[PDB]
Amino acid sequence: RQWYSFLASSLVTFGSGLVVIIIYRIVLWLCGWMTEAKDWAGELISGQTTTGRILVGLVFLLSIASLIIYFIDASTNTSVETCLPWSSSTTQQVDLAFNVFFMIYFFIRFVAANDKLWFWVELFSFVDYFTIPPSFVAIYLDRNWLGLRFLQALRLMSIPDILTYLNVLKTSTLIRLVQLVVSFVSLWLTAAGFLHLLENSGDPFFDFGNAQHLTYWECLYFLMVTMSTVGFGDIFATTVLGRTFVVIFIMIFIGLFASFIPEIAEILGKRQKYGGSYKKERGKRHVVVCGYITFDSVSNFLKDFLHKDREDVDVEIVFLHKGLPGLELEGLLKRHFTQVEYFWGSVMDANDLERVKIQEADACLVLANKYCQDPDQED
Amino acid sequence: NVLKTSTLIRLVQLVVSFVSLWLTAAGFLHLLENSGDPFFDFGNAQHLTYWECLYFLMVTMSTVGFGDIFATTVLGRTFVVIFIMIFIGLFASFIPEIAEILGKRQKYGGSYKKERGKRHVVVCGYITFDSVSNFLKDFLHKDREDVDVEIVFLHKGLPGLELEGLLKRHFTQVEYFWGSVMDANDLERVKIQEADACLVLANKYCQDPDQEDAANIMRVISIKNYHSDIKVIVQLLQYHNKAYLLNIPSWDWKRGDDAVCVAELKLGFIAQSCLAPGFSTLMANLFTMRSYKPTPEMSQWQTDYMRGTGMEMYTEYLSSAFNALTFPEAAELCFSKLKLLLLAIEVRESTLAINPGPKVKIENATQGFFIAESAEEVKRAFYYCKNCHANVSDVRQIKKCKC
Ligand SMILES: [K+]
Repeated sequence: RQWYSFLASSLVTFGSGLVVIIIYRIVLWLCGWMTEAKDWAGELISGQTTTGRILVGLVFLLSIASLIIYFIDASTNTSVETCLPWSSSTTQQVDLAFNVFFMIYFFIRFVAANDKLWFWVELFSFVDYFTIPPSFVAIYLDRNWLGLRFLQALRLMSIPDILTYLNVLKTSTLIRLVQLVVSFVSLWLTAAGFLHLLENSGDPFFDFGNAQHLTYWECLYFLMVTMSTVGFGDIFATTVLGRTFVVIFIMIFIGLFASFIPEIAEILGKRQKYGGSYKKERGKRHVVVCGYITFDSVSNFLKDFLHKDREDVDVEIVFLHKGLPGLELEGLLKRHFTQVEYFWGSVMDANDLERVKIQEADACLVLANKYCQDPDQED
Repeated sequence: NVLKTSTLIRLVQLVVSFVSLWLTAAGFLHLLENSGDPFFDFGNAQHLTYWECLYFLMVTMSTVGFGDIFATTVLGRTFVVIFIMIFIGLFASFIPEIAEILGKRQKYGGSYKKERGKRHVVVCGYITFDSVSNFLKDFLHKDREDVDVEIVFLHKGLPGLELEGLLKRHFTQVEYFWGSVMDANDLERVKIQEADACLVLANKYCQDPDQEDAANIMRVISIKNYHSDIKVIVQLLQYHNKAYLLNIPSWDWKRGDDAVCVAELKLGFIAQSCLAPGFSTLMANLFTMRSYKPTPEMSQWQTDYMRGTGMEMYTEYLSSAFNALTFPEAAELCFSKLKLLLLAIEVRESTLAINPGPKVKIENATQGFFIAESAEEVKRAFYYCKNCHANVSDVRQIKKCKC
């Protein structure tokens, strides 16, 4: 019915701002407090001031809140355009409040930006043009359009920066993890929104006659079923715009999914198994063992050390070495689990010595790699 | 001759060969299904559009395989079998190779933009999260004066993730660029003619410090060749290398150029300890920014020692109230009234003098050298007034005098 008025609000706001920048650039080409404002705004969005850390916390929360409002509106609706007076639609009211906050944040970024022209073409500036002006048209008429609002899922891509500005991503692997997860999820969610718009709206060059009423969730499922190349065909696109989007999506997202899953599996596979600390039993003796620890040296040692013809002395053996134990050693450790323990670490670190409670060990044994390339270096 | 570059040649061969093969294969399948099987007298046929075939071949190249569309002529199905065997290898090699080529572009290209009258310092050589954090922790230290200098890193590598985080945290005043000071275009990119100074950093842990110092000499040669009047400060891992850069035609320590020879300094510091046992620790603490930060588990000697570490050396102009005192009275006055340890002065050419004897008068606008807990402390020596402040026993009250 009237959806093009919502779309036009984003285009006139984009275009008029771009024209104002271009004529100003040309006037200044043909022919202080500005810098103080830029620096202050820069410090603010960087979370360098405490009010900046507050603003960053609000950008983080209100992105998620807006996205949930989009999921609600996308889930509990039929036609993409929908007639409804604004005073009755509670989600459309809190959506306006969030769009006002994001408009203020957009101008704060604009002040902070070093080039205004490139800033007017940065991805989040498009998210803002395609969301805030439509949210005002949604007051000026007794109706709404579930149009480009799905682009709110891209605001999640700010989260790794926020969790850097709030200095909580302290470690390189954890930084890489949160970039991977958030970029993958935000791309998957936004792509599902775009396909949901295309199929429910139908082909414009067939006067919207060719259309298909998917839920957002069916699109979200279907994009996972295609990213993975599983391809059931229980759900499939049938608008020409839908099918052309699926072709583009396949070319892009197979590379994403097929690189993302292994890199997540490597990162979640990296955690050390034999962490933790030894627990001291009541009056029971233990001997710490370190240096060249291997299935060979440990079996040669334990065969004599735990030999059945010794007296029944209740000493526990506590290995301490930097490596992950090899499978033959893991078997040997499980066979002797009652009285033998292993820990990742080195006797060169006072924390690892505390982990094995070496102050309360009966003795410590240091073993040499007899077959090393330089016995002076090994000693 | 427009494909001027090997990667761009490879890109256009990949894209065009893939697209032309995909389009022509879609045409062949479109012919087969719409024509039907000839050995069934064309009775078995299926009216696909070209676009449905084009879509269906992408859905099969990718192995997605919906089965919303599928071939049903025997010639169609046999063509789909051949197409699968051929084009899975094409698609599965094409997509990664495009992703590598489009992934190759340099992030930190472009050029620094000079703000109105704002100072910047170019930094180059061994740039890493370690060396940059060790540097910036002292260089941007909160206990320094609020000086608006911007730091502009210039190095060949892409920055590691920890460094990208550090650069984003300091985004307001720290910048990074891909390049090398060995190239006059990169020196222009960072506008080094208009930089306040340039710092050259050494990899202290390199496999040959003679080779690392040779590389750093080159740099200084390249920087000075591009513009002679840049203040250059260079780190040297060896003393014997210094003599080479002393021979550079526009190297000028009277102009403020300098070499931080860590070997010369190290051995000087520990040699003074042979004259006065703990002096290397006394002196090393004066030359690093360090805040005093007690915690109640510290022993007496630790709380004392750490108060000592809370010092740095600072420089400030003496107020006119010091004029024509001897250095002895100026030191007595600083210590007793201002709670400042004056130890040396700039004497008019002009030269530094340490603890100079009674014969040396203080003169107007003498720079003094002080030990103190902050730059905020030494200010008292600039504001002091021999009428207006002479009995201000609450020393923190000293400010701009009426007298
Ligand atoms: K499949």
